[PDB]
Amino acid sequence: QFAKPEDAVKYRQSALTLMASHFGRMTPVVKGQAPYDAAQIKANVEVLKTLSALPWAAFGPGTEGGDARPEIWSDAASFKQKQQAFQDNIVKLSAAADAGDLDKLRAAFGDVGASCKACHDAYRKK
Amino acid sequence: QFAKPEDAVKYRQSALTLMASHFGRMTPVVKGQAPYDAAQIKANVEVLKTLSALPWAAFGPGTEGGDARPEIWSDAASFKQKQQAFQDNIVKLSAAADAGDLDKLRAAFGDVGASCKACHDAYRKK
Ligand code: HEC
Ligand code: HEC
Ligand SMILES: O=C1O[C@H]([C@@H](O)CO)C(O)=C1O
Ligand SMILES: O=C1O[C@H]([C@@H](O)CO)C(O)=C1O
Repeated sequence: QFAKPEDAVKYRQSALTLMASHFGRMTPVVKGQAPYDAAQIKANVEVLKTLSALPWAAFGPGTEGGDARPEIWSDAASFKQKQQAFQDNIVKLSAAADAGDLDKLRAAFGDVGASCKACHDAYRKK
Repeated sequence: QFAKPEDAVKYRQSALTLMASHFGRMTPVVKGQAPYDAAQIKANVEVLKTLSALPWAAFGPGTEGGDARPEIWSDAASFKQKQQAFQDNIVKLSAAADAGDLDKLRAAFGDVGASCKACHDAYRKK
């Protein structure tokens, strides 16, 4: 859906900005510094679930640029496994949110954050 | 969820970039220049539906900036009506996509696009 590679870069950077906001805004809740409203979090994690599937289609062939390392393309199977592990951890976070349990939410939240960082460590320029 | 007003601006600009891509990528389909896959469009419009609810929470009090006109805040009821008309037209587009009918899709698509432009004409700086 991108006329030029710059358009895919702009897309993925916007998707990740959104995804970072919907993930990160829950930090005060999982730390206990903001109240835990199970319905509020369930609804936010549903938004996060939709957003977290979006970046990966915007790393198609020929869309080198931004802070993406070229290894995303030359090691595509390994990149796909990092994105699928991440997505699997988002499924786990959805489960916790749907269960309404702050203990499970905080554990699932930490797993997701670990998966974000692991991908960045391998595939994001510094 | 925004530490500073700049963060709300960055959010809404990223949300609209996404929303513009999920709307605009259907232009070749509704013009007949790309094939119509009812399931493909249904799934894309579901993504668009989620994204099209996101910008409005990022125009909260004190988040003046970007290309937002100050009238968004001083005429809040009129801005809310433009965003709700837009959202209602997205419901209509979802209905058409869910029905699998290219004729209805193209009409609903044009209604949504009209609603985007009407808001920009009143509330977006040029
Ligand atoms: C690989 C499978 C990744 C996972 C999982 C996550 N991120 Fe990521 N991120 C990745 C890349 C390759 C890049 C660079 C994209 C580019 O072309 O520039 C990024 C970048 C970011 C950014 C910066 C976005 C920008 O506005 O320029 C942020 C804020 C970010 N990523 C956040 C983030 C979060 C919160 C994640 C888990 C919930 C996450 N990423 C996962 C690769 C991957
Ligand atoms: C008011 C109810 C709006 C509706 C409906 C739509 N848009 Fe909009 N848009 C609006 C404002 C006030 C602004 C400026 C935001 C800012 O703070 O800068 C915008 C901006 C855009 C942009 C530019 C985003 C950027 O990256 O800076 C685009 C591409 C855009 N809008 C697209 C768009 C589409 C496709 C819409 C209908 C599907 C749509 N907007 C509706 C206000 C409103
Ligand atoms: O909110 C975020 O969380 C991840 C990471 O900091 C987790 O360690 C990331 O890259 C963000 O912007
Ligand atoms: O794709 C878009 O459609 C609307 C508008 O052009 C409809 O007239 C807009 O502002 C876009 O970026």
